[PDB]
Amino acid sequence: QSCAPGWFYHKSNCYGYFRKLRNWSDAELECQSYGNGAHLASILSLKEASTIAEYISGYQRSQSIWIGLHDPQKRQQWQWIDGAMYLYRSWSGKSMGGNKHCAEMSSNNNFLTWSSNECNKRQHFLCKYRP
Repeated sequence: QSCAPGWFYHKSNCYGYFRKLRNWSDAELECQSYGNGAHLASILSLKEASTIAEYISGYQRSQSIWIGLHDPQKRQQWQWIDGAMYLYRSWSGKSMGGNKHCAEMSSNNNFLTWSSNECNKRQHFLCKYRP
């Protein structure tokens, strides 16, 4: 039940991926359920995604993993749960589409490109926990 039994300690924090098909609504709720501030992978800069991606990259088996990226109230703005605000995101050779109600990585894109989808598509999801 602690952060170690089979759990991997990375970045001094505890995080783990789940290969279960769960909608973003049941996926995120399953995280904050710990009330420890647990939520879907949070990314404010490419530096963080660059290190975690090296682990979940999946170049040998890229799976559709969800992250903590969603739209506010249809204001055409992409923000994370904590309201994280990315400053000038990279955009070249890809298309966000609008992130609709929830954005995720399409398994068809080998470059792990992001894609907009409804928060009702049951798919894999990665969770994060703050120490």
